Amino acid sequence: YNPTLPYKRPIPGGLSVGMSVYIQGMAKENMRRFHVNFAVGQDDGADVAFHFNPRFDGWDKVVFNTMQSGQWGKEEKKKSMPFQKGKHFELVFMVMPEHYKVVVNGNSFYEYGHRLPVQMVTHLQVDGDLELQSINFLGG
Amino acid sequence: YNPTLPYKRPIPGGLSVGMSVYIQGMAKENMRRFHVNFAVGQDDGADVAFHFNPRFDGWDKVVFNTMQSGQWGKEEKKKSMPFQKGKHFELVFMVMPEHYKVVVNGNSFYEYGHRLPVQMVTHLQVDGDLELQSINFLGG
Amino acid sequence: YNPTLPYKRPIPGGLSVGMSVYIQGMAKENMRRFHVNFAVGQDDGADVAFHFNPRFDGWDKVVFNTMQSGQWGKEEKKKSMPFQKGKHFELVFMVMPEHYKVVVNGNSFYEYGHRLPVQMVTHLQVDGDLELQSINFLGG
Amino acid sequence: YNPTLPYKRPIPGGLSVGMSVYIQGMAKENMRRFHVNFAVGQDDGADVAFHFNPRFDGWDKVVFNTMQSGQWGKEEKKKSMPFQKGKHFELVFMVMPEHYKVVVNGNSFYEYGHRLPVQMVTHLQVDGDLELQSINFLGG
Ligand SMILES: OC[C@H]1O[C@@H](O[C@H]2[C@H](O)[C@@H](O)[C@@H](O)O[C@@H]2CO)[C@H](O)[C@@H](O)[C@H]1O
Ligand SMILES: OC[C@H]1O[C@@H](O[C@H]2[C@H](O)[C@@H](O)[C@@H](O)O[C@@H]2CO)[C@H](O)[C@@H](O)[C@H]1O
Ligand SMILES: OC[C@H]1O[C@@H](O[C@H]2[C@H](O)[C@@H](O)[C@@H](O)O[C@@H]2CO)[C@H](O)[C@@H](O)[C@H]1O
Ligand SMILES: OC[C@H]1O[C@@H](O[C@H]2[C@H](O)[C@@H](O)[C@@H](O)O[C@@H]2CO)[C@H](O)[C@@H](O)[C@H]1O
Ligand code: NA
Repeated sequence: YNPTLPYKRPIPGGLSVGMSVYIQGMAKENMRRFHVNFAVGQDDGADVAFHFNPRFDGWDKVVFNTMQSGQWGKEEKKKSMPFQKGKHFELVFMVMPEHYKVVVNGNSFYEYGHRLPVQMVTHLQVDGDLELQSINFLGG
Repeated sequence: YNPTLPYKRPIPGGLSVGMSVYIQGMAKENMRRFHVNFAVGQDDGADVAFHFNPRFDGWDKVVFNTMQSGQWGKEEKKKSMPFQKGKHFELVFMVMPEHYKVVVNGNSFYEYGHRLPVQMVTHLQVDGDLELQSINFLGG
Repeated sequence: YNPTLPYKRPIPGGLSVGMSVYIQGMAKENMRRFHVNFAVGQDDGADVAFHFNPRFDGWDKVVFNTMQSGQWGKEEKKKSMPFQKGKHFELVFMVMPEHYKVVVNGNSFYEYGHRLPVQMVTHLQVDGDLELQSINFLGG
Repeated sequence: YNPTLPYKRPIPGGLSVGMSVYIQGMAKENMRRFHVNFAVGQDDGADVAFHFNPRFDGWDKVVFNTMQSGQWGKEEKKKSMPFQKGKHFELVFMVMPEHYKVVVNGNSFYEYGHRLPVQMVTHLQVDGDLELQSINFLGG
């Protein structure tokens, strides 16, 4: 009865500053990558205020970006991998006035400055090499 | 049917922290400069909480300033030009507690610390060497 | 009909984050010092969340402090004097989540981190070598 | 009639950004340590968004941590002791968007970045080598 992928669901009330999203799943044993998108609308090539994108590669890293008017911006990356193949994780996004704060398994991970206004984000999209267990929205 | 210049319109409800303004237009092919003012009232020499002022010069740059009791303060500038002559742009201002954040074509550009209280800004004024397409206020 | 000194008046609704105070007066020609206190209650030795205290001395400076349970804390100071003897000034305090931001004559001056919760401040007290013209509270 | 220890009480309305907690007690003469927990629920091994934990040791210090899904995260510490054995103290926590700000006896002490969303904290727990006099919640 776990959510199938791709997961795409509205954020109840829309995204607003002060909200958090909290995200339990498992990285697949053979994971290459997955993403979570804070999306502007329901369409499938919707703009994305915040794309959070762990990648196992040469350098295991997380990539962060925004898609606006259909175009990816300047990638930010952190060359650190807080997920592990085959392991359960807890992934939390907190929406602060200046940034999304990302916390993985209780460990602060990254702060991504807003590039598109928070109150454009209406949907959460999740897909890739993971199994999704729960998604809960808080404070909205 | 595009807006004529100078454009001067009230911000619905007044400016408040958490609001954004999003601004589509085109830099003219022969642009020297333009500005967007976050203005205190409707009069034509009203104070300006935030003047955003791209200038092609020797050094292509953006100038940022505040006019208070009729006098320009200390200019801030960034010696980088995110607009291009003859090209369409997307210009976003996000009103955070400490600053206006400016994002141009999806690329974070500048943070201008507040010098006059946000809740004095009642009007948006736009003028100069641009063609204006849309202005949308969000979160207010 | 200008306000007499010491000036002590309630802040309508109490102080809250997002509020500003804006303060027109004149430094006296023979000014040594003055202060503005964000006070906890109406009594005369009330605690003070934020004491803003320009001083002409050897080093012309502004002193910033908090009085809690009747005791002054660690002074902060900036060795710069934005007022001038005999001159009119505009003094603005903006209450942000992390600090009071002080702006004098349109020029950002200082950010004083909160030491006592903002929602303890109920009164504004002003006294010293100045003539007071106007005090206006915004956003509360 | 002072509160007995361990003290565990709900935060009226739940914790929210903008709230403060203010905490008068006395360090015991023979204090080794005490803590204040911002807890997620009433159970006794509840998760803890913020554990504030002064310790007299070799190095007198304060330890700060989060317990999530039953596990302590990466300790932060400050090798400074703002309490003193046998002395009364005033301990204030201010909940800002990015961090808890800790102020002890009027002196700013530490800012602890949020690791679990504020709006998960429902209870305050206090225990250890102290005598507790008052706990007051503000702005909620
Ligand atoms: O930036 C987020 C997107 O990256 C896209 O891939 C990039 C790649 O990371 C970069 O190195 C370069 O090769 O350009 C590619 C296309 O922009 C992914 O295709 C996309 O899914 C996002 O992860
Ligand atoms: O600071 C914003 C205003 O600048 C004014 O021009 C300045 C100029 O930039 C500066 O170098 C100096 O020469 O003083 C001028 C007058 O203050 C513009 O006239 C005004 O429109 C704003 O852009
Ligand atoms: O810190 C704000 C208060 O300062 C007091 O004076 C201080 C003085 O600045 C310091 O150098 C030292 O001498 O201790 C004095 C007493 O704490 C003023 O008396 C008071 O009005 C505030 O300005
Ligand atoms: O981090 C907060 C908790 O610390 C626990 O003790 C730690 C200790 O500080 C550390 O040095 C190491 O030895 O691991 C211990 C167990 O995680 C306390 O037991 C606990 O009460 C908290 O203070
Ligand atoms: Na902030």
